[PDB]
Amino acid sequence: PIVQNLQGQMVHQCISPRTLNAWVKVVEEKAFSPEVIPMFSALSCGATPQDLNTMLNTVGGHQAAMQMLKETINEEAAEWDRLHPVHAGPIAPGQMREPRGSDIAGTTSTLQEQIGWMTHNPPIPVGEIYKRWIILGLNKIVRMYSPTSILDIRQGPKEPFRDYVDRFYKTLRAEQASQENAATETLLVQNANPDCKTILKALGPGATLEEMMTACQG
Amino acid sequence: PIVQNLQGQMVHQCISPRTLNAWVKVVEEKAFSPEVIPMFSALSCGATPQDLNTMLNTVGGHQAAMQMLKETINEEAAEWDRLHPVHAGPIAPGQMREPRGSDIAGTTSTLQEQIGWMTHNPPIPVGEIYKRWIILGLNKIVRMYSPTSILDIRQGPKEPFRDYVDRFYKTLRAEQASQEVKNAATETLLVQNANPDCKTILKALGPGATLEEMMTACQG
Amino acid sequence: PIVQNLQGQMVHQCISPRTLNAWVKVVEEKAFSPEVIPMFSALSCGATPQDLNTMLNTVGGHQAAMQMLKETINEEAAEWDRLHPGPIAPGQMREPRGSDIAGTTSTLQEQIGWMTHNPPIPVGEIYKRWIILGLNKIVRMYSPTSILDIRQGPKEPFRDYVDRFYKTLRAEQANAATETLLVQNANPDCKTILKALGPGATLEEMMTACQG
Amino acid sequence: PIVQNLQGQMVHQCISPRTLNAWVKVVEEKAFSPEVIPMFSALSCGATPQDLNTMLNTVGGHQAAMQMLKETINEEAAEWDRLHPVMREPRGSDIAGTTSTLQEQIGWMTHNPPIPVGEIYKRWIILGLNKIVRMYSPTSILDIRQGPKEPFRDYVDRFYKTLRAEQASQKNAATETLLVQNANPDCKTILKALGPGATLEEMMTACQG
Amino acid sequence: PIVQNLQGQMVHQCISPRTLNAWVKVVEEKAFSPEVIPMFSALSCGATPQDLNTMLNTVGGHQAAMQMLKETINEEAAEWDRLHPAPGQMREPRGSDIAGTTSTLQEQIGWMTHNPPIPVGEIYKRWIILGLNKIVRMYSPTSILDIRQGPKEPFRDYVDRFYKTLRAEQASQENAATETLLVQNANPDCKTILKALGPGATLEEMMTACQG
Amino acid sequence: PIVQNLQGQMVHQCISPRTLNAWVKVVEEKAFSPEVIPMFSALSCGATPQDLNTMLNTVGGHQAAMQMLKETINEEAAEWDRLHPVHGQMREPRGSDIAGTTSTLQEQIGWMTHNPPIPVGEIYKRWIILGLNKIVRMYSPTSILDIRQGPKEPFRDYVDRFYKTLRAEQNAATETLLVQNANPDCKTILKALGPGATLEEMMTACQG
Ligand SMILES: COc1ccc(N(C)C(=O)[C@H](Cc2cc(F)cc(F)c2)NC(=O)Cc2c[nH]c3ccc(O)cc23)cc1
Ligand SMILES: COc1ccc(N(C)C(=O)[C@H](Cc2cc(F)cc(F)c2)NC(=O)Cc2c[nH]c3ccc(O)cc23)cc1
Ligand SMILES: COc1ccc(N(C)C(=O)[C@H](Cc2cc(F)cc(F)c2)NC(=O)Cc2c[nH]c3ccc(O)cc23)cc1
Ligand SMILES: COc1ccc(N(C)C(=O)[C@H](Cc2cc(F)cc(F)c2)NC(=O)Cc2c[nH]c3ccc(O)cc23)cc1
Ligand SMILES: COc1ccc(N(C)C(=O)[C@H](Cc2cc(F)cc(F)c2)NC(=O)Cc2c[nH]c3ccc(O)cc23)cc1
Ligand SMILES: COc1ccc(N(C)C(=O)[C@H](Cc2cc(F)cc(F)c2)NC(=O)Cc2c[nH]c3ccc(O)cc23)cc1
Repeated sequence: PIVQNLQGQMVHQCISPRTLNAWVKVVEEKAFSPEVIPMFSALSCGATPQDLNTMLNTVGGHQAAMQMLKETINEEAAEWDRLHPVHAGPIAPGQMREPRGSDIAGTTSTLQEQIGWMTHNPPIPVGEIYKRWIILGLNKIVRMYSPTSILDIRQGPKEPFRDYVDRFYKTLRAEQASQENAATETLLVQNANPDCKTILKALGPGATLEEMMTACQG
Repeated sequence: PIVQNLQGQMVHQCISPRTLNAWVKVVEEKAFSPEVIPMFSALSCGATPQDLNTMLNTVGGHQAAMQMLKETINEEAAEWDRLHPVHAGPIAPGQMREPRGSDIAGTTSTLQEQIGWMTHNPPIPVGEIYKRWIILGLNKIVRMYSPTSILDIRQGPKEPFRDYVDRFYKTLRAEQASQEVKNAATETLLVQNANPDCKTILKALGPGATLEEMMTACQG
Repeated sequence: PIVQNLQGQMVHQCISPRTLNAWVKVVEEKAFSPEVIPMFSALSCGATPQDLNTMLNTVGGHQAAMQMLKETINEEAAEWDRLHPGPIAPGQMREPRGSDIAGTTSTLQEQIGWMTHNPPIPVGEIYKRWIILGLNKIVRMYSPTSILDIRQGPKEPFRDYVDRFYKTLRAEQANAATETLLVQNANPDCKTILKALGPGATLEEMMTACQG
Repeated sequence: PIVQNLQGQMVHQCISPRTLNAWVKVVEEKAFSPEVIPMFSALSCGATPQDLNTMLNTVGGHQAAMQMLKETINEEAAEWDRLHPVMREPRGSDIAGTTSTLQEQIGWMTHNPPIPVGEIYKRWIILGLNKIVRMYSPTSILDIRQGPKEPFRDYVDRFYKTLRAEQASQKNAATETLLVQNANPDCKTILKALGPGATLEEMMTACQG
Repeated sequence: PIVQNLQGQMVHQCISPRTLNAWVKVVEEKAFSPEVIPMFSALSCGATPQDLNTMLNTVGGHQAAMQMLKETINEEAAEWDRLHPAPGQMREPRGSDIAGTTSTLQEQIGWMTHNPPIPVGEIYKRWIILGLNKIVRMYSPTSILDIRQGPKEPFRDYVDRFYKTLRAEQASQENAATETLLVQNANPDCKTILKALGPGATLEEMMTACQG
Repeated sequence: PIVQNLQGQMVHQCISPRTLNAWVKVVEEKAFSPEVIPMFSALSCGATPQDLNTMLNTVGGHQAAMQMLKETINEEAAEWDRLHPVHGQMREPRGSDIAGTTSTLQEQIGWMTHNPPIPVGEIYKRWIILGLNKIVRMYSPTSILDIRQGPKEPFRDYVDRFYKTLRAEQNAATETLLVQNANPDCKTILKALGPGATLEEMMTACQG
């Protein structure tokens, strides 16, 4: 990744064994649950395209998901090439060549070119552009991997209300891929059990979740 | 977070993998015991709003508490807008735009903007303001996960007095959001709910006894 | 804590997760054995009062001990307000009251300013003294046995008995009377060998003599 | 490694104990799975030829693979000698670290223009490790066939895991046709019903069952 | 400890939590096996007297050994005093100053970073290691004379127990007098081979001769 | 060890706890498998003689090997004294000075940072590695001549044991012994390949 040194300059630094083992562990233990995505975004803070490909290359299984992520990256690189064409000719002195999509994805660019773009003034943040594409692809994986539907989650008989809300917003997080509403508010009350659903309407309009869960505490 | 450079300048550092894993382990082991909050504040020392959002996003379960946490933050952000409205217009050179509630919460602000606010002269501590709101919502969550009232904490017939006082003040800590409270009534409620053997010894000590004297007396 | 920047400059730093987890693990495993106190002092090296309150606040259990700790802190702060009872000259800082040392009515900026002043006032070191004074009481409380009740078993090795004698003595005292008390409660066999060595014998001589 | 300092200068650091431990534990757990190669490349960031030999020397088992690795390195080194026939430029044995000192390696890596003997040697190592991953792959891609009761996702998992070990981590037309051709007769109908050029997300939403 | 700053000046640093935990673990898993002493010296590299007292204070059990160590420290501080009985003449440390019982950290650093320096931490560590050597010897269970090769014991396992026992009995200080005992206590089959090797054989040759 | 600060100067550093614990755990786990030696050389990067004695002194068991190591060190130090006899000239180290038995830390640093340096730390590490090589060869349970492919053993497993054994003890002679000690089935396939076959070719021809 690109970090700041003691001269106030941005310089390249090798990716650390801890960051690599942390990314491997969250994938082994949590597959593609929605919370994996912010963890990926945090562990790849300051990453170059080479680093992002490194982290993605340490995933041993889930190869169908990885191939989908590649097809998503290829569609974002094609759109980048449409909106930002590369002009022919020699590069102005002290400047970098224009990055095409395959440069941002680290397939046709060198590490030194990635450093050049990311530390230029102004910087062309090819690590952040590529990471947006990867998170777009991973969000589509989180939805495809989600088992139950938000419509399916209905409260049990003797199940406490807080456990039903737990399963509710967890499934909702996988359905929207951690994207954040009276639509989901009315689904919560509708799919409850008859005992609490009666008191929920009696609370009034636009009650807070705190108020709802105090009303169905017992 | 934003840390002191060896030069002495406030500069942005990435959130460390050790910090991320520490917060994940605290939530999975301690759930929402009261001591989780000072651990959250200590692990998020110097955090930007983006870091705070990152720590909350690593929480896998407790999604009910997380939705309730969002609702507390929205109510604090709406209150920040009422007190500090944004003066419309262009921003003077070398200045930052006035932050609104969603900027402090990190939903309509960028990382570069949060860095500018926190390292400005004088600083606008959008990271500290956001953490104050998060702790307010976490206070509610600690009370919700601690259902047992302090009135229902009663020493068992053969329970050691020290274990009874432990359950008493840990229950009192969740109810009172870890706020320091000197109050005679709770100190007499402690003696009121001791078992008959230690209650006899405590009354034979006289009123206004310190906690150390009380625990020494019921050491048997 | 307040640490050493390479420019000889005193800078504030966040408590690391390693220190936080270390102090938590020490209390969970060792409770309040006497060795917890020097571990707290060493883990709080260079601490502002806010840092000390943070370490105390991460303790999950032992809330009876923590309430006792507060009662000692309040009684020590009440004595500081006696011995060191408003305008503030430019460049300088206010004078600290007991609640300022404990970090209840003071900020991190006021604390850092006190501990980096040209005439320094170590509010963290004064606070740490108050905390250790309270941790000592908690260690005496948690010691299950008095030093008088430590007696060598009939078949217990002299080494194992002296281990319990001095571990108890450490918690109680958180000397000739201890030496006479040590030989007086050895089992009868070891006892007369101790009387046979004469007085003024080192512990190394005593333990190698009781080896049989 | 030859890494950036803090005053903007390239200096030589000792290999970190945490790095050596991470490499040893990766080999013990993953053996020679395809993901071992990018892991080796990330942990050898900036390494000199001496550092690379150190990493390979910490491998305890797999001494058959380590000997094939040596034979790949010898082939690359001999080809380097032929392509660079006789500032003294490094020979193949110099790049491999058998005839060069640590000072000569640093002097090559930090010259201007540099001769990156660490990156060259790492290229030969990765080429040798790729032949080992390919050799130790259990199954050919042509024998991956969807089970009658196997969910389509699990079949695509095995297909690309096998293809990664076969092609040694290198959308091809022969693979897109092979994936449809070896699916069970039920999903193979639904796939050809979508038409040509369907995305994998479309093919897995259809045969989601 | 006292460490080097990039400014070239010797600065004081807080003892790290990883160093503290490493020392607590060593004492808990090895007790007073001989190799604990070199691990203690390495973990206390650069230590001040205050740091050395911290490491000793984190030892949980073994309080009989800790009291023995104090008695060794007092004796060395007394001998130091007997061996050490102008405008700007620096006050030199007493035995209690080196041990840290009567000196502040500021005074300790003053001696350690003076020109010329007085390494009170290295002097104190010298006394501690002496007392630790005494504890290692006393804690050694078996005498070197009772180390005998079993009838079906491999020669290498016997030599392992022999030299490990010898290390505790000598506290890791430095002989054909040991080679004689090694040969004499080998079982009859390996002893016949060792005699046939003639005198002056290396250990390497002895273990290769007794492998079958 | 001796590492450089941010002034281009070589400075002394306390050996770290993480390095010490790593070397202790290496000896506990792997004993004296051949890879212990390059692991030692890597963990003692830049070490002084005092730091090398520290690493060896923290080994708990294997005292038979540790005494063998002392006898190897004594032989190398005596040979150094033979090859450097006594005759603003700097005093040069003796064998006991390189081993750290008669030299202080300040003298070891003075040698290692002098211009030009006398690297007593690297010279000592050379002697120690020579001694560890004898130990690894000693601990080697089986001769290379006794590694034979079982009648049901996969050829890859036989080659794994063969080269792991050859590594502990230490080429056309080895390629002969590898083919000679294979079971009669794979030995027929190997001899039918002809000369010049790589190990990759041999393992492919006998993978069945
Ligand atoms: C309302 O104020 C906001 C609103 C958005 C944010 N941002 C920018 C975030 O990234 C927040 C941070 C966050 C996480 C938390 F667990 C609890 C909080 F209080 C805040 N994360 C999510 O939205 C992702 C998420 C978590 N669980 C879900 C359930 C269903 C779903 O569809 C999405 C989610 C901050 C403040
Ligand atoms: C009277 O002296 C004070 C008073 C307040 C403080 N401040 C500023 C704190 O943050 C202290 C730090 C602290 C923690 C500790 F566990 C033991 C100590 F001795 C000090 N935190 C708590 O009090 C929070 C707390 C813990 N358990 C409780 C049970 C019931 C309850 O209602 C609250 C709590 C310092 C000194
Ligand atoms: C005599 O020389 C001295 C005397 C005092 C010190 N100081 C300044 C200390 O802090 C020492 C450091 C220390 C600890 C150790 F376990 C072994 C050592 F050898 C030294 N700690 C204790 O006294 C605390 C202690 C431990 N066990 C006890 C049993 C009974 C008791 O009442 C107290 C204790 C240094 C040198
Ligand atoms: C031919 O190209 C070379 C040749 C030598 C080197 N040097 C300078 C090394 O230090 C190499 C590094 C190495 C290790 C590896 F496991 C695989 C590689 F490909 C390279 N180590 C060994 O030779 C030690 C060794 C490991 N197993 C053995 C089995 C039998 C034996 O007798 C010795 C060994 C580099 C390149
Ligand atoms: C199409 O966009 C690209 C294309 C190539 C890259 N580069 C430069 C890489 O190194 C990528 C990084 C990567 C990994 C990932 F698992 C998922 C992603 F989306 C990206 N690795 C692989 O290609 C190796 C690989 C993994 N599984 C396979 C299955 C079969 C196979 O034959 C090869 C592979 C980046 C972007
Ligand atoms: C002969 O060359 C020397 C001689 C002395 C040294 N010095 C200065 C040491 O500190 C050495 C370092 C050392 C340790 C090692 F395990 C193996 C080595 F080769 C060297 N330590 C010991 O002697 C302590 C020791 C370990 N096991 C023992 C068994 C019986 C016994 O009575 C003592 C010991 C270096 C080189």
